[PDB]
Amino acid sequence: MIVLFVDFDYFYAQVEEVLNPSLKGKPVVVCVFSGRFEDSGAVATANYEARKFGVKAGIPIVEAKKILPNAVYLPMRKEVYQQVSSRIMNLLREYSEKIEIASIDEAYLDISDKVRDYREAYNLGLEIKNKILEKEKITVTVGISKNKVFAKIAADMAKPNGIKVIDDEEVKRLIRELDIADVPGIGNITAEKLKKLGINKLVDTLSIEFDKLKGMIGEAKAKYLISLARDEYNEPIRTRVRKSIGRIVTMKRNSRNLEEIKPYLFRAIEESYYKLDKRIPKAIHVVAVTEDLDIVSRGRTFPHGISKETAYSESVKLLQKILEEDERKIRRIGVRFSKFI
DNA sequence: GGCTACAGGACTC
DNA sequence: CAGGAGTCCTGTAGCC
Ligand SMILES: Nc1ccn([C@@H]2CS[C@H](COP(=O)(O)OP(=O)(O)O)O2)c(=O)n1
Ligand SMILES: [Ca+2]
Ligand SMILES: [Ca+2]
Ligand SMILES: [Ca+2]
Repeated sequence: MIVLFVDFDYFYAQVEEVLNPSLKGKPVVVCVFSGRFEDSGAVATANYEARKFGVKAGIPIVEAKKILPNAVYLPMRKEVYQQVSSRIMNLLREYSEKIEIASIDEAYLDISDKVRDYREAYNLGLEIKNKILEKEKITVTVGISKNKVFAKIAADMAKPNGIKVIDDEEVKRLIRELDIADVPGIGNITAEKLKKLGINKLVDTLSIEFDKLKGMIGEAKAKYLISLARDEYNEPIRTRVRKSIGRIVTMKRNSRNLEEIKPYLFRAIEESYYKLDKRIPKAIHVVAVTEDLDIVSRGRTFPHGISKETAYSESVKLLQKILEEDERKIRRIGVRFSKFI
């Protein structure tokens, strides 16, 4: 198989520049303002000019400002970025019927039936890059390899505005050398453990006893790493169908008083229903982010679709459950709907 | 034993 | 000083 993965560069920030070219050359930080106080909130992303200096997704806005007080801080305008994203995805659809839209920012294309080899694949990549540039003036990075994992890794290595191929031989190389923490799906926790029995690289999962790997990280993850190490990983590029839709908001102050939380919970329900559009869910979960930043949830599944009215009453019951079984105070509250008809 | 629901864990962008 | 959205896996307990 030949997979070509596309990753839009610093997407949110770049869209902002496209819309306001004077931002070009400046550090731009896209933020999610929470409303608690002057600049409370976090960074969603930032462009290369801000990133070179340590401004990264997730850090507090206030901290980012300590680092770059004269950078341009803009509020996230997701609806805008989604519109630009949709237009770009449609352009990619022209290069292949088998396409997987992984997120607002990434897409995987199985171009096996399009090119006979990596030379042609690379050229196809150039072609896509230029098309996107000429139509939307957005730069992207292309990664090409035998499966999704290594195509993604390829682009991680080449961004921004790059393109890169990883042949069978580098796959083998990578398997020996590549930091196993740099493998998609391996986070700090998990990595700690694999760079905890000398597994420091993919190849190491092959020699370790299996029940050992699996005792640390679980069966699915071990299998996954092993399959990659054997260079036998294969996952089909398939149309992604949304499985849940929800909304979560940060409350002005923490609380565990029901009447004080309700308004937030209710607004989250309203916005969620809106996004549902024509989908009818049978399951509803109320999600709470506690004062220590821990996540708790309670859900219920019905044998029929959930009306907005049933959503309202059922959410209050689930929220009560949360409160009555966790003595912590809540900081963020939302709902997530799933199991669509 | 293995399938279901549910709740927590971990990861990704 | 810590926002928003979405996915997959796993432990536990009921049930066949
Ligand atoms: N913690 C995060 C991480 C990422 N994002 C969003 C999701 S889509 C948007 C894309 O930004 P970039 O292209 O700058 O991110 P990278 O592709 O470089 O990782 O980043 C976000 O909102 N919060
Ligand atoms: Ca990305
Ligand atoms: Ca990106
Ligand atoms: Ca990692």
